[PDB]
Amino acid sequence: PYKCSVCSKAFVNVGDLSKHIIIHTG
Ligand SMILES: [Zn+2]
Repeated sequence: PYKCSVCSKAFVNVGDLSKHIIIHTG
C-alpha cells in the first residue's frame, strides 16, 4: 500500500507517493 500515514493520506501510485515521501522527510 502506497499510503502516506504521516499525513493520514493514501495513494496507489508508486511515483506520486515516493515523490511525496521525499518531501515529507525534506
Ligand atoms: Zn504525506
